Amino acid sequence: LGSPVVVRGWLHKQDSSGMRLWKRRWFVLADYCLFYYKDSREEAVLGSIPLPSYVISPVAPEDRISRKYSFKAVHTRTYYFSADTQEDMNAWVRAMNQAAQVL
Repeated sequence: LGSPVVVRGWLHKQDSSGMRLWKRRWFVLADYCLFYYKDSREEAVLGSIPLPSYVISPVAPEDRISRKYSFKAVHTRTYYFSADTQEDMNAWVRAMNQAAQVL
């Protein structure tokens, strides 16, 4: 990966299907995209989310997420994310919106 990185670290990503369980992955925001890995070795990339035209917004009322410090990226498909702290949630939403918002 020769891209410059905006931010890295742990987030919980809710699964699409199954029991919709929250998984802890290592996330890298680089080149206007989220890359997720098992861990911080950032060796084998599990998934990719190109962020342009995705709206990242906290705590979707109807979406009834029980877990705290949770936010969502909607493909204006939606992904649900959760940080360990309020500070992290804010840093991530800023970062993702900067990448997403192409005016």
